Formats: sequence, C-alpha cells, structure tokens
Amino acid sequence: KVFGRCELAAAMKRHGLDNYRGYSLGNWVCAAKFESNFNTQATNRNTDGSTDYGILQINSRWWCNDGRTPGSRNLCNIPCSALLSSDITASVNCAKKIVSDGNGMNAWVAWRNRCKGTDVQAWIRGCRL
Ligand SMILES: [Cl-]
Ligand SMILES: [Cl-]
Ligand SMILES: [Cl-]
Ligand SMILES: [Cl-]
Ligand code: NA
Ligand code: NA
Ligand code: NA
Ligand code: NA
Ligand code: NA
Ligand code: NA
Ligand code: NA
Ligand code: NA
Repeated sequence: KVFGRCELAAAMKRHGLDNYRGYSLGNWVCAAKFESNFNTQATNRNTDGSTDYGILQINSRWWCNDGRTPGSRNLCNIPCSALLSSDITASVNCAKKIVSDGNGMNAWVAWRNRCKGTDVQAWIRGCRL
C-alpha cells in the first residue's frame, strides 16, 4: 500500500506514535517519506547482506527475521514480511522498540540526515488529525 501523507499521519497517530519517546508525528511522517516514500512494500538490500523492510525500512540485522541474514537478531519477534503489510501495526510496534534502544530516531540514518532539525511539522500541516 502506498499511503497518502495525511493518511499515514492519521494511522501513525491511531497506533500511538505521535509524540512517542518525545518525537512529534511530523518526525515519523518525514522518516517514512524518505525511507519508503510511504510504500509499505518497500525493501532494500544492505551491503552487509541484511535487508530493510516497510514504511520505516526496519533492518533484519536486529529487528526481524527473514531467514537470510547471518548472525542477526529478531528483537521485534516478527517475520520481516509482516513489515510489508497494508496494516502498519507491526511496523509501528517494532519502531517503538527501535526508537527506545538508546539513540532515539538517529537509528534511522535518513531521519538524521533529512528530517532532524528541519520543520517536520510541515509533514502533518493541513491534516485532519
Ligand atoms: Cl508527500
Ligand atoms: Cl510535528
Ligand atoms: Cl536470518
Ligand atoms: Cl531521544
Ligand atoms: Na501500491
Ligand atoms: Na525525544
Ligand atoms: Na523503496
Ligand atoms: Na520491495
Ligand atoms: Na536480508
Ligand atoms: Na517498516
Ligand atoms: Na510497513
Ligand atoms: Na532473525
């Protein structure tokens, strides 16, 4: 599923991401934008052999099981395929664990490089939330 901007903001809010660990909803939408362009089916292979899955490009090195990432963990206790669903629940629940891991949203390199310090509120501007 490719979400609309305000559509995703609404879903993220409904699943409790809005201000989760102090990160406003706009931070989350911005991260999703640059990670997956709002496409739940987005996958990308990493140089180390791990793969990133879903709207927030969650990495199989730590967070999910895909059966093909040697020496990895599955800290979210989910198959990486769950992160590709039209229903964002699994992505949100996993992202809450990731953002709690110590480095906050810096876990998402793209958030650091493209969202951090910017006017993230622009990402939810105009949305009925
Ligand atoms: Cl957009
Ligand atoms: Cl915001
Ligand atoms: Cl594996
Ligand atoms: Cl933080
Ligand atoms: Na699509
Ligand atoms: Na914070
Ligand atoms: Na993609
Ligand atoms: Na894909
Ligand atoms: Na992989
Ligand atoms: Na994801
Ligand atoms: Na997803
Ligand atoms: Na695994």
